[PDB]
Amino acid sequence: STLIEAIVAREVLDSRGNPTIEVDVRLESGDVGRAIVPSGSTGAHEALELRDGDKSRYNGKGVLKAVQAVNEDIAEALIGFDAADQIALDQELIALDGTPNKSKLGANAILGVSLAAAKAAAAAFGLPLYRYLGGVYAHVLPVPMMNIMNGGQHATNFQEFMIMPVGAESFREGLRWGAEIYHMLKKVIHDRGFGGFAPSLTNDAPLQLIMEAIEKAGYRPGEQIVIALDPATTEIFDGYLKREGRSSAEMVDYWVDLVNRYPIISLEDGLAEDDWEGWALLRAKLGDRVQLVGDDFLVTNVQRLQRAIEAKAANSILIKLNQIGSLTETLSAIQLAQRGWTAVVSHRSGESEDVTIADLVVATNAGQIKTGAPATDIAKYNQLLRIEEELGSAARYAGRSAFKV
Amino acid sequence: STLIEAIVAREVLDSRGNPTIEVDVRLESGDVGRAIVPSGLRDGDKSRYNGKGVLKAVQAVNEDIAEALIGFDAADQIALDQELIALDGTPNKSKLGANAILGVSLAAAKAAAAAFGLPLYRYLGGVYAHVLPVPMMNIMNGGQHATDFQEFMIMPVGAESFREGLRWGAEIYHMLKKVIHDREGGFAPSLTNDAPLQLIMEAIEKAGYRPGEQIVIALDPATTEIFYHLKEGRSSAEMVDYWVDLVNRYPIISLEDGLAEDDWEGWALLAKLGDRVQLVGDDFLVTNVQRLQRAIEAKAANSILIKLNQIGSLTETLSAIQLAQRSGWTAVVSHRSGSEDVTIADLVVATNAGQIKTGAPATDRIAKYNQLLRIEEELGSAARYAGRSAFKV
Ligand SMILES: [Mg+2]
Ligand SMILES: [Mg+2]
Repeated sequence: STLIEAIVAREVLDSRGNPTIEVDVRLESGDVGRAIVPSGSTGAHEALELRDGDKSRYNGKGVLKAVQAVNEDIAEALIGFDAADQIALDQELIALDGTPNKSKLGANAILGVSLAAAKAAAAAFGLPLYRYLGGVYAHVLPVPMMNIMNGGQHATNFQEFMIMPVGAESFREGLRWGAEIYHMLKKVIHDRGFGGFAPSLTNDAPLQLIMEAIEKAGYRPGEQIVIALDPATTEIFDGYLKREGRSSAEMVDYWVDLVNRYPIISLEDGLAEDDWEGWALLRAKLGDRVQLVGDDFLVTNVQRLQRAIEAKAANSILIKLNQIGSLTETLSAIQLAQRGWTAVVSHRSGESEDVTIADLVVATNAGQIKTGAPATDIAKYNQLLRIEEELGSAARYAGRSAFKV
Repeated sequence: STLIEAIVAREVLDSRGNPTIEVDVRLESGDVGRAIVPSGLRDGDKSRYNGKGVLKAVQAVNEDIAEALIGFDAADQIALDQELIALDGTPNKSKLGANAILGVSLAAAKAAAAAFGLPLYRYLGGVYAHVLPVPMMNIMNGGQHATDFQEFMIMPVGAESFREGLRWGAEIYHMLKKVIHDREGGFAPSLTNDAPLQLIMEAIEKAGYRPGEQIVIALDPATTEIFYHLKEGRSSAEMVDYWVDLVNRYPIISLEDGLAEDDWEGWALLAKLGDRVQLVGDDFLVTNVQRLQRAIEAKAANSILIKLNQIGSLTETLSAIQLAQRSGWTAVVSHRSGSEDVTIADLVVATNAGQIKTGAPATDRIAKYNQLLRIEEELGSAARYAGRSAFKV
């Protein structure tokens, strides 16, 4: 009944218009689960996604080989397998591959089947995905990290500036607050002549505009709205700031200063990718009052995570599904971090209409989600609205409790 | 079994982050149909989303519509839609809201399709629904913010399938970015009015494609927004002779709102090109049956842009599509500024419409393209891409 009867994949497009894999898992019950994998990519020591390299189709970005790995290899191995056994399924996919970075079948083919199987099974038990995945205690709505301003790589003259509606009584209220501030920040930028807005800018100017946008929308900094930053220090690191004309210990000094002036609750990649020495020093200085998130620093790798847990290098990790390659290994990484860091479930640049991360964040009661501006790549914000509604009296918005501060 | 048991609405966000209505219809079979209907019933409460809230349309669904339709057979689309029209009792669906009526109308069709275990295009169109549309892919912009002409679209007419045609357009979209670098939706760089066309023509041949034979241009100059003052410096009969010149030099297959909202004399004059070009009425027809029938007898255009949200119901939309089609015109189904809903992909195949205007290949737009890919695959051998057969010349 929850036994797999068919596995089929197809080449669809992502939010950037690039090919991506969509997997359908059909059970003996008639239930079909469908998953779209965020694509992205021939580099780095992490789970690798299979791209075609046929330059006569989508400039080599095709995904027909990952499609073939699903339609032939995975289908032949997994037809008759019980889809309700998530862990066993995932270890059957990992073993069928045989490579430590999912390079033979593709991390995109493995994740697609892993996610589609979970959805098929959820629909067979007649359960929503968050409940099927996390059981009876899945009820916490995350505080979103809402992108309102861009920079660095996307600037003309620190990469991301986000707002977090901590003070909201529900996700529905929190989303509205953030949407109202986003719309107000458009006016604030326009009446000064300049996912989120990326204009020519000091490094203090974006924080000032955001403070004005929070205030003019009618919200209280600190109490209601807080700032989460992703300067992406790996992008500006041969030992570090062109916008300020200056050149690891001194970078910490800049962050302590800024955190004391602005209501910054979280800082992601505040120090570079392999600057393990500096990361530990940043925790001793800010860790007690600021969330320090490892993105390029931890690359959702459990070995790097355990090293940073032991070294006391951060207190939060950014979780990316496509970097791990299976649902079981993602849940394992979320749990490892949580048992006392925060796990921040994040979307990808090459995302889709697929809303799995909205259910995954509630299933694990993660407390925080990292999505873009409230402007469809939105579907995730709508899923969280549907989940909060469905949970009724049982729903709880994380709020301040989202933070291990 | 297909009898309605519950009708539920909620306020969600649209692709612009504006509140919109999402309606769920539940049948006695346990099947649920869900639809998102973006707005152009608006709240006007300034202490919520700066008055753009849709709580009143949500209340119209959860109370008025739910009480009146619980127990109604969802499989009877026409009767359900005339029950909605009668409950509202206003010519422009102003009591309950067009968004409230469309939401229930679409969600009821989806609930019923799922109860019969049928994909929406087959449930809506029957056994002959199989024609994949030629997309009007927006690759270049102008006019306003989100040259004098608002939209520049490519059409992969020469493709053997929708899958192939989608790849062509996507490749040309990416190639045009590399050409703009060497000088909402499509690229909008400030610029001669012939330059966008020459840039598009360069991107076509640089991607490895042939104009006319494989790729054709479709235009939405939206001349109604400039009423003709082409502030090129120029200042109706001349405008007609201007488009004649373009068609002669460039592979333009279609022209939308080539003349003003109410320039009926000129619309009927452009006889001048009606024979070699598709002339689309957007602001000129505003999807109204009364105005559409007027332009049919007048021979003022040979195509109508279909906006589901402007019509308000599924039955009235199919009615408007059929009227245009059976009078020799093409019906071009179009998107809106505001969601993840992919109904128009199933609606375009259900009616074998041959063309879709759903924007740049970049989730609100991509989701519709993905639905068309799933539809083509599901049809298998039965599928047919319209190609040149999409056009009435
Ligand atoms: Mg990051
Ligand atoms: Mg138009």
